[PDB]
Amino acid sequence: TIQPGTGYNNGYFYSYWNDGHGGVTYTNGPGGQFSVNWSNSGEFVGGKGWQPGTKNKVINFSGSYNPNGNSYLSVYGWSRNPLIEYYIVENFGTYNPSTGATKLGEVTSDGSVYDIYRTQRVNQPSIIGTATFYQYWSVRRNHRSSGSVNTANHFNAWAQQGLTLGTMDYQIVAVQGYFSSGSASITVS
Repeated sequence: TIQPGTGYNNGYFYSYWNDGHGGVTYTNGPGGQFSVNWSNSGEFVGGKGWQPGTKNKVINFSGSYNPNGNSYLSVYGWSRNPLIEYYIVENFGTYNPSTGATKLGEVTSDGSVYDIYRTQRVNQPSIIGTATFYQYWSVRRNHRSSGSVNTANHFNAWAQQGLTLGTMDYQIVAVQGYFSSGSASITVS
């Protein structure tokens, strides 16, 4: 494993964060590759991409994703002003992160319909400190662990629905886990 933090590896921004519980390891490989292995973890997020992201990036990902419990595989990032945490979810484990969330529409992109949702985090950690902020979700109906995400299709559909993004902060393909197990090996470009 590498130490939790952010930086650059083989030309790609990476972020790896965990809550200190144990049970997760993250490694950076050649090019845009990263791996994650976890067993009875706590909370974590790790992956590779860009800092800052853009609003018209076509992100390509490929590999394997084998969750055993609660985990997501997504294009994941933040905006500032307004502060937003966003996800384009290509696959997940035992929990669909949109469960119980208000549906804000649909968008068709890259071979599947996605359902769009907004949720809110109240006094939770963020890139600027503890804050209350919205989360935007596009959840792919047809699950996969390789493909291409035309981010503009999502960001445009979100804007159409009133879900405004500010200036982009980081933008990665990420494996997120919440007290689960699994393995993943993903290459980004």
